[PDB]
Amino acid sequence: KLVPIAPSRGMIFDRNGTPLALNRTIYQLELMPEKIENLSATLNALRPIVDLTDDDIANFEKERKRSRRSIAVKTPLTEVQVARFAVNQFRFPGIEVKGYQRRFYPYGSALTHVIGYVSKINDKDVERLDKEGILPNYAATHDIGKLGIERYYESTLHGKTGYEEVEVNGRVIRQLHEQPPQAGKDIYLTLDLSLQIYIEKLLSGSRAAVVVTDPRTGGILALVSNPSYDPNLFVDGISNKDYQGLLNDTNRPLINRATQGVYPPASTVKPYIAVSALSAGVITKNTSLFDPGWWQLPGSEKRYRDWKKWGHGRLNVTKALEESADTFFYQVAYDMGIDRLSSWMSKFGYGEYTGIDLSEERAGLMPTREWKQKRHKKPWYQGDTIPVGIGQGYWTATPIQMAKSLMTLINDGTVKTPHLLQSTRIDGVLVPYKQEDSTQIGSINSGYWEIAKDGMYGVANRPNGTGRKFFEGTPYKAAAKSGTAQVLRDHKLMVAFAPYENPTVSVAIILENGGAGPAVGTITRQILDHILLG
Ligand SMILES: [Br-]
Repeated sequence: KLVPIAPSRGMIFDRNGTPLALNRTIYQLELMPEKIENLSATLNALRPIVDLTDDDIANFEKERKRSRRSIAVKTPLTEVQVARFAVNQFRFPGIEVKGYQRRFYPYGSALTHVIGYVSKINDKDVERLDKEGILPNYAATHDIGKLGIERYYESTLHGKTGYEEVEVNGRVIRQLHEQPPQAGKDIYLTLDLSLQIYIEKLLSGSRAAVVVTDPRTGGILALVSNPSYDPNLFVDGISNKDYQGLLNDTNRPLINRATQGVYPPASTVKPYIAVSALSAGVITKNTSLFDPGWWQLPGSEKRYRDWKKWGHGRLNVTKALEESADTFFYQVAYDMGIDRLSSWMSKFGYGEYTGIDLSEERAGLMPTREWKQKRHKKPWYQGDTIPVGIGQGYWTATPIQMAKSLMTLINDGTVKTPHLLQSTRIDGVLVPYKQEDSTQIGSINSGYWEIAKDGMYGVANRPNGTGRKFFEGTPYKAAAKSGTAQVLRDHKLMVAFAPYENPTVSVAIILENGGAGPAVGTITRQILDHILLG
C-alpha cells in the first residue's frame, strides 16, 4: 500500500565528464506466490512467453521457502522477453516486470583502486547502518560502497529513499501518490582517464604506484597502483575462491600502493631536508664541506658510504641536490638532530594522513625519540639519526605523502590537500571542491624553496645532474629528484614537476624492486611529455 522507492546511485565522471561508474537496468519477472491461483500451471504457461527454464523454476522454488514473506520468477529478462510479457500482461494478472539498477565499471581495472566498487549489503553493514541510525534509507538498496570513491562518498552517491501509495489485486495496478526518491549526487573527479589508461600501460607487469597532481589545485590527474583487478567481479558477489586468489597473489593486487604502500622515501626527501636546514639556519646557500665518499659518525668508528665511491669533493647544498650527495645530508642530519628534522618533516606531512578523499590510507613513519622508546624499548642513538638524513632508517612514506610534500615545495610552503573530487552535482549545479585546510610552512618569500627547486632543476637539466639523461630535448624545463630504497632488488623512486617556470604537473612514482623493464626516469619523462606536449 505504501512502499519504498530505491534512489538511483550517483554517477562518477573523470575531469572532462567521461562516465567512470554507471547504472544498468536489469529486468525481472515477479509475483506474490500466495496471491496466485494455480502457481504450477502458471509457470508452465510462462515457459514460451519469457523462455522460462527448469533452472528459473529451481532458483524460484529455492527462494519461496527461503523467503520470509514478491519473488523473482525469472531474472534477468531480455527486452524481447519483457515486450512478449507486456502484450500478455492481461493473461498473468498477479505477475509484473520489475526494473532494477546494477553498478557497471566500463574501464575496469584501470580505476579499481581510485573508484573502487559497491558490493551486496550483508548483516555487518545492516548492524552498522542501524547503529548510525540511517538503515531505513537502505530499505530498497542492495549494494553499498566498499572501496575507493564508492566508499568515501557513499553518503553523497546514495541519495534519499522515496515512497509510493499504490493499489494491488496481488501485483501493483496504479499509483495513488508518490513522494519521489531523490537521486544520489554525481561526482566529477580531477582524474584524466586518458592519462590514467596510458600510465597503467607503462607500468604493465611492474609492481608500482604513480600519483600525478596539478600543484596549483592539489587535484589528482592520475592515481595508479599496479597490479590491479576487475572491480566488476565484486558487484557480481565475488566467490571465496576468486577473493582468496586475490588475497594470496604475492604481487598483492588488493593493496592500493599509492596510498597504502609504505616505502623508504630515500633521496626524494633531500629537497625538503635542504629547505628545513636553510630555514633552521643549520646551513646557508654557501655552506660547503669536502666529500671523500664516506662520513665518520663524529665520536664513534661508524663509516657511512656515499653512492659515489671516491666522493663529490667540495659540496654546497645546490650541488649536493644535483648529484644526490649522501655525505652532505649525513652532516645536515647530524647537525639538525632527529627532534628538529622529525618536526620539520612532519610539517611536510611525513608520518601523517594526507587528507586524500579515499578511506584506504597508511600514515607510514616519521621516526622520533618518543616513538623509538615507545615501540622498541631502547632510546635513540646518533646511529639512528644518520640514515634518516637520506630518507632511510625507520622513515617510511606513501607515494601520496611524497606527492603532497612536492606540491608544498612547489607552492613555497602553501600546503595543498591532494584531492580526487573536482565537483559534486547538487540540485543540477556542479559545486566545485574547496580546500578547508590553509596551512603555511615557514614564509613564502624565504627564497630557500627556490634553492631546493634550483637543485631539482639541476638534477634534470645540468650536466652533473643525476637525472640529466631522462630529460634530454624537452621543450619545457623539468625539475626532478630520484632515490633508491634497499630492503632483493632496490625500489626506484622519482618525483618531478614541469614547467619549472610555472608548474602545472608534478609526479611521484615508485617501481617496487626496480622496473619489470623501464627505468623510473624514462616513465616520468613519458608522463610529463604526454601532458605537456599533447
Ligand atoms: Br531517482
